[PDB]
Amino acid sequence: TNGTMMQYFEWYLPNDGNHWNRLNSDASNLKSKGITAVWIPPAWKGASQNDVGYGAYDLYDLGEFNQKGTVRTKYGTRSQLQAAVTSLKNNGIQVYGDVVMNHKGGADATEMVRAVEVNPNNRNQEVTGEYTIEAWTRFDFPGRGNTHSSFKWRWYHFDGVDWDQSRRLNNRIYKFRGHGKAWDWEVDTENGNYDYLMYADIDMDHPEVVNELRNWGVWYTNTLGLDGFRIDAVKHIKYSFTRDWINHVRSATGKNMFAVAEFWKNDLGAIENYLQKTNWNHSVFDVPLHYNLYNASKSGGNYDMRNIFNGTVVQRHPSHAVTFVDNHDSQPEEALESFVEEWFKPLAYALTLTREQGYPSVFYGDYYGIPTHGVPAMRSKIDPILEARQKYAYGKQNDYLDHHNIIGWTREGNTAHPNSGLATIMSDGAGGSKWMFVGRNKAGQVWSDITGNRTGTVTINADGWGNFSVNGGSVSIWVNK
Ligand SMILES: C[C@H]1O[C@H](O[C@H]2[C@H](O)[C@@H](O)[C@@H](O[C@H]3[C@H](O)[C@@H](O)[C@H](O)O[C@@H]3CO)O[C@@H]2CO)[C@H](O)[C@@H](O)[C@@H]1N[C@H]1C=C(CO)[C@@H](O[C@H]2O[C@H](CO)[C@@H](O[C@H]3O[C@H](CO)[C@@H](O[C@H]4O[C@H](CO)[C@@H](O[C@H]5O[C@H](C)[C@@H](N[C@H]6C=C(CO)[C@@H](O)[C@H](O)[C@H]6O)[C@H](O)[C@H]5O)[C@H](O)[C@H]4O)[C@H](O)[C@H]3O)[C@H](O)[C@H]2O)[C@H](O)[C@H]1O
Ligand SMILES: OC[C@H]1O[C@H](O[C@H]2[C@H](O)[C@@H](O)[C@@H](O)O[C@@H]2CO)[C@H](O)[C@@H](O)[C@@H]1O
Ligand SMILES: OC[C@H]1O[C@H](O[C@H]2[C@H](O)[C@@H](O)[C@@H](O)O[C@@H]2CO)[C@H](O)[C@@H](O)[C@@H]1O
Ligand SMILES: [Ca+2]
Ligand SMILES: [Ca+2]
Ligand SMILES: [Ca+2]
Ligand code: NA
Repeated sequence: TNGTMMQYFEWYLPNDGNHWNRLNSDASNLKSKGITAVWIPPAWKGASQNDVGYGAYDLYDLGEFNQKGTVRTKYGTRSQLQAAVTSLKNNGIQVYGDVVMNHKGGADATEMVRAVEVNPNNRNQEVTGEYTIEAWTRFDFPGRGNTHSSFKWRWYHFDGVDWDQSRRLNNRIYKFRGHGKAWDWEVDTENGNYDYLMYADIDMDHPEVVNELRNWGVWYTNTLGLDGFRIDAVKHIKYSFTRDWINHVRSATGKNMFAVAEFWKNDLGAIENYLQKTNWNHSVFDVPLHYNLYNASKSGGNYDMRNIFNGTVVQRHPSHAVTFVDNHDSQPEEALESFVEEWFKPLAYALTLTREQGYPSVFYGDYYGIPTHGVPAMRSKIDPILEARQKYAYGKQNDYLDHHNIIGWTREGNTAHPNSGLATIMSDGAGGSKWMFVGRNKAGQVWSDITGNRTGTVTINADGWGNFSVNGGSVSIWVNK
């Protein structure tokens, strides 16, 4: 019954065009381990073959056309992708496609555009008069032609860029001039107006653009048979646009598409604003939780575990939180590097997978490892936790986040799941024990640690209490197995 999604990719995967095939053959395995949904990497053609996909060139080229010097994307061909999706569907796994609508990179040609420079630290302040720049805003898709879509992009479909091919100046942000041209609103306010991020910034004020992206969303959904979306860089996209784009796609497909937005800011208030402005119609990644987990793993035991959920989305708005430990941006060497340390990682996964609130996600990089950066596969430590979530994490939850090192919580289980119920106990410091209530109906049961970290057993007393133990800097998940 408990759902668990998996980000099926990491930044440094090899550019071998065999990822779709890997996913294909891993389908049955994932389902057996408790994975119920998979978030696939960008499926379209990037600025180059080895682009992870965020340098989004052509959203209609899913590794089907000869563009950018390659037919396949970094992950494989459209055929292989569709074969992987079918495999997932046949194994009862939902498929969430990534969605990049903030910008377009790898333009086919440049155009002469009138623009003014703006202050990178306050995009609402123009710092130069108007003049002509050479911007990469033209997309004709020579390898695709009009297949799937005849829509062509020009400078007027964008709000600006950060590169003038005619002068090649650094640290500049250009806001295009013209009828109705201005940064979109509402967007995040860091830097005054955070509409601009990278590449050619799409203008959500243009009717042709809104119409086109909505039509693409429908095409994308119907073509692959997607069950949901992972929406990229939403704090840089007109809030109402994303809200209405999701509503449009759900309506046009007659499907209640799941959606998780990436609003990257360690600030609950900003995320709450985003949720209210989008009418709570979709979920968001719990970025604050990720930082709490990260900071805890870097505090050498001095983090106050009692506050592990303070300021998080899962604590405040559990129904709209997608909890994750790490991702492709937080992994080593990447843009948002803040990788949760290996010793703490099992605790982090226990914190997201065994509690009743939030929609947890497993990171491919953590599960299978990141060989390029020395990160070992941790599936051996994650699998026992996934099994705990699948079979035992059910029923009423009792919290015991009452100590700076040792915290824990129990689940009383429900009749819908046999022998369900559990007692998670962890310590970011010295080991110990904690008495916790698991339910009077469990009296006499002899519980054991599904993680295997502790080898003994814990007998629930006549009143439903068990004295659970945990080793130092570790987590134990006691269950009636
Ligand atoms: C990654 C993350 O970033 C953002 O997060 C911010 C955050 O907003 C900010 O607040 C802060 O975060 C703090 C929090 O607020 C705090 O609360 C917390 O406590 O601390 C935080 C840490 O400070 O900082 C964060 C990081 O900055 C954003 O909000 C997140 O959403 C975002 N994560 C998601 C979003 C992504 C965007 O899709 C995605 O990013 C990925 O992938 C990106 C794309 O690869 C990558 O971007 C980087 O690399 C780009 C490519 O190098 C670079 O682009 C520039 O350079 C290009 C040239 O290479 C330019 O292109 C143009 O010029 C070229 C020449 C043209 N090419 C021509 C020429 C040719 C030569 O002959 C031809 O061959 C070609 O065919 C032609 O086309 C091209 O067409 C032109 O367009 C381009 O204009 C330049 O912008 C980017 O600038 C650079 O950033 C990211 O690194 C990577 O992470 C995330 O993965 C996704 O999860
Ligand atoms: O004269 C150039 C012209 O460019 C833009 O007009 C675009 C318009 O935005 C598109 O929707 C489409 O209709 O193509 C037009 C160009 O033929 C500017 O918006 C406009 O102000 C400008 O005059
Ligand atoms: O739709 C407006 C709605 O917003 C709030 O309700 C949120 C709630 O705060 C979230 O935690 C979650 O439960 O989603 C709800 C929206 O479905 C307000 O609390 C509510 O009064 C208001 O109607
Ligand atoms: Ca605009
Ligand atoms: Ca934008
Ligand atoms: Ca501590
Ligand atoms: Na814009």
